[PDB]
Amino acid sequence: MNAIHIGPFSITPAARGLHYGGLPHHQWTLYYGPREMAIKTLPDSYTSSEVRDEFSDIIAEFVIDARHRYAAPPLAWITGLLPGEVLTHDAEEWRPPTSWELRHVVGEGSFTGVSGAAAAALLGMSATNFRKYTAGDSAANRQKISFAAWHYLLDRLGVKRAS
Amino acid sequence: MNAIHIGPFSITPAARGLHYGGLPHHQWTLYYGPREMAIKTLPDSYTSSEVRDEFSDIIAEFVIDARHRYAAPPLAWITGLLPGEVLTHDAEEWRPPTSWELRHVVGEGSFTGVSGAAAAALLGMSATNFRKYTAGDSAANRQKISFAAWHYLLDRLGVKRAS
Repeated sequence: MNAIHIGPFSITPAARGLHYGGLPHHQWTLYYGPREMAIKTLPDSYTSSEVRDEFSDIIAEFVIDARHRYAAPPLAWITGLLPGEVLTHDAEEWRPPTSWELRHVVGEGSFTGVSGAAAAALLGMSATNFRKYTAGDSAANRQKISFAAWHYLLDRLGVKRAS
Repeated sequence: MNAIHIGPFSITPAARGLHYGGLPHHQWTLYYGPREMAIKTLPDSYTSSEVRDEFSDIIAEFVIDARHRYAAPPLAWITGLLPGEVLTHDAEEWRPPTSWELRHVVGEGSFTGVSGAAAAALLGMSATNFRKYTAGDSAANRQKISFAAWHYLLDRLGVKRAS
């Protein structure tokens, strides 16, 4: 496979390839989480960066539509895509973000463009310690960001004021 | 002794008492950290709350003078009393606040009036865990608040915007 992950978006190749014009091909699907966004059949000689370029315009259109739909700090529209329980200031009913929810706001392909190391620096923590927030393959056994650090990070990123 | 601590202020009794009007007396000194603020000789039958009431007006005058001198969030003037290294957003040159600096902003006698348990709730942590930030008698071996939690707390208290 070797799926391509661009923030909260993913591009996945089909299990079984195809053949077109005497060359191997593959059907790639672009998803926003579970939501199927687009499909394109592309040659096998394509680098992953070439596939990312192929789907970048659909991603940018997603961003434009979300900016208009969820119109405050400059990136407040991102809060329209996050569940209320990760945004609430009631710590008793708050829950930490999932990896996908975090990748909405951290990562070069995130909607903020801020890398993991830069976000770690914004929180005063090492990049290796911040990497744990998206590490592993177990949601339940994955390091969770703290309430205070999450809301502080959302303030520093211009997504939601801590107020 | 049994000194009285009111946020960053302390009232200390003299080692050797005195006698006035056939009754035991003690000379109490009110300090703001190391700064001697006032002296009053008061009877031994005074409760600690009575001594606190005796010095409360001088404390309130301190607050008025600081509010005027360090005039933004409503309690921004408190930042005039805190060293720059605990206020800086450069995590590489930041240092955590001391217990005294923390008691500027947390505690019923602090300049915010917000209790330790309420501040803990503002940070999403238990009161017992927050108590560790002012526990013990060793500055070096005292639990330190994190960069993100400290700046988030200062934002939630109305002392300094996280921006």
